[PDB]
Amino acid sequence: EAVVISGRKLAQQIKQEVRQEVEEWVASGNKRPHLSVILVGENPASHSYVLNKTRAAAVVGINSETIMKPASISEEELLNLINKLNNDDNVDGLLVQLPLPEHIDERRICNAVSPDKDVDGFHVINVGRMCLDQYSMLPATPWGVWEIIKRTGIPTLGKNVVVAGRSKNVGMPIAMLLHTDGAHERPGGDATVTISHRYTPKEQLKKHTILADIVISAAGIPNLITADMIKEGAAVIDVGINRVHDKPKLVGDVDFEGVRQKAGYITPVPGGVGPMTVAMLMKNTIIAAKKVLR
Amino acid sequence: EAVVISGRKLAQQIKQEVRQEVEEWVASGNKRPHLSVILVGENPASHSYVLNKTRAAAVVGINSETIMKPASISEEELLNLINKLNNDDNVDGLLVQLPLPEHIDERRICNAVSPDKDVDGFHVINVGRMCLDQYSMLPATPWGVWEIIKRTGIPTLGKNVVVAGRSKNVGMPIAMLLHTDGAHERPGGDATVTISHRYTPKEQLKKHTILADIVISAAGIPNLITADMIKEGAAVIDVGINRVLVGDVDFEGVRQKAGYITPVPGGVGPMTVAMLMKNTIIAAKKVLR
Ligand SMILES: O=C(c1ccc2c(c1)CS(=O)(=O)N2)N1CCc2[nH]c(-c3ccccc3)nc(=O)c2C1
Ligand SMILES: O=C(c1ccc2c(c1)CS(=O)(=O)N2)N1CCc2[nH]c(-c3ccccc3)nc(=O)c2C1
Repeated sequence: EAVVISGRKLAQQIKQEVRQEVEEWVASGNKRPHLSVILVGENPASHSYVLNKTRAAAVVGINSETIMKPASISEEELLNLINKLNNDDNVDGLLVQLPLPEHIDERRICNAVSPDKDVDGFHVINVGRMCLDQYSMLPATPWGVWEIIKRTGIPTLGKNVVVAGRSKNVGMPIAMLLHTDGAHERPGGDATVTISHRYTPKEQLKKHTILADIVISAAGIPNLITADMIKEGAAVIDVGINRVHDKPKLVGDVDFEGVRQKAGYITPVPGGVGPMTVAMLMKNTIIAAKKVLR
Repeated sequence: EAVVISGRKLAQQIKQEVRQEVEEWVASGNKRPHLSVILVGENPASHSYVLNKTRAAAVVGINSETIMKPASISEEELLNLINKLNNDDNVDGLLVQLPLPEHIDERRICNAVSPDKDVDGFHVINVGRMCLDQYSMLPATPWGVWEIIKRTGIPTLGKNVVVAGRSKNVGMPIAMLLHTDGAHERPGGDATVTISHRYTPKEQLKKHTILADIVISAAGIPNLITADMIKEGAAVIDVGINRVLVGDVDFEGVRQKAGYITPVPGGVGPMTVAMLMKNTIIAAKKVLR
């Protein structure tokens, strides 16, 4: 059957690296790295997610704090907090949990965060830089995905890859990473990439997946990817994080049970990509702390 | 056989639209738009392209000066020159012709042009905005390809598109425009897009192209696309400009299988220049920032 890849395990490794790198940075007598998180309102998943990131920083020896605010808050307000933090030399990374309330403009918030602290890599300059294959604060989930692939020894160069979904902070950067030149400042995957989305016809999607050596799903649609869609031996990465009921639980976009018996590798949900996301956040924070980039 | 779309005719159309918009704009009492072009060294094609640009400016009533310089220029000189132009409130759009000499950092330059006068759309902020589907100054060849498609009337939503090439200023932006959400600030094609490049083996190219409702070729390789690669009836867009000058496609042959096709010369090339005029008037109007 399919090698199942543990994102839980892989992420724990990665955090171990980070722990050490931070240990080193402090023992050379640099300041201990500080991550600030802003959380607005009360989405319960959102809470869970900050909790995750607060733990991770604890584990790897990074100082954390979560500044909570009521959904009641205004855009101008939020910008002032963000402005406080950009100037607090104690804060190395600054991250704004999403989504924000509809009366706050996400893009403007994202570009408020100083790019040098932008551990989410959602600032316009980081996006620009990533799209031009330059060094940048890479976004965590796409970077996670790439780490899964690169650490499992799965090749990409020359290979056919489909990414379903095209969100600006997951699908598009994944596709950007995977298709680009291995030779540029920020190496990419040199794969041949297909972007699918909410207006791909299921038959046309399937027609592309069937040719795919790697299928990467970030649609947020259960049972989107079924074993009849997948070539034999293929690697299947599940970025989906879908909340259904059967008691209330969580699934990917892959038919795990089906696909597992056709695929050469697969990631579980839970315990695949989610934790890899939190791991790369820790990577970006140490990087931010070392003032490496701009 | 296959309808040959006239790049020349469409570029005429767009140029006419810009001429009118410029006249109204001047007639309302605004400054007549000015575009400066920096030329460096003495590349034959560079010189020809710069002239193609200033020609189109005059045709649509935009003022232009093509400032031509020696390869031997220092990079810091150039940055100082650009800062002049960035600062001259008389310049609305400034574009640096490429390629520059191996001794100068394109990226440092491209990023030195004011985003607000960056008619080529190659400033990192313009690339960023574009990749986030925000309003932005679109790069001209990508926007040209798109206009050719929207104008000819070829649907894109749901459809299957393939793009050969991933250059940061042609192929990648094309692939960006075509796959993204029609609903966004800067709408996109809502197509299903495949990006191929130099590590795509012909086997794989063909395996994708044949399912392609629209194939867009921007690889810079004679004859790359042959009619067995194409699905009969499909739209084929030849963004190639290669000095043997012909395209990336096989014209005569492909022409019989394809539903639509674009020549070379007389295809995308002239459109690229048209869209630059569109961008210069947008610049002059200071809509964006
Ligand atoms: O913190 C986690 C996390 C950790 C572990 C884990 C999961 C998620 C799902 S799991 O596979 O059960 N295990 N994440 C990954 C998913 C995730 N997704 C979003 C989010 C919000 C809106 C839109 C798209 C993504 N914001 C976030 O901040 C996070 C953080
Ligand atoms: O100036 C033209 C142009 C206009 C019309 C036209 C052709 C070319 C070939 S044609 O079909 O004979 N008609 N272009 C389009 C191609 C083009 N290509 C490059 C360029 C820059 C660096 C490297 C390679 C090409 N720089 C440019 O600035 C332009 C502007």
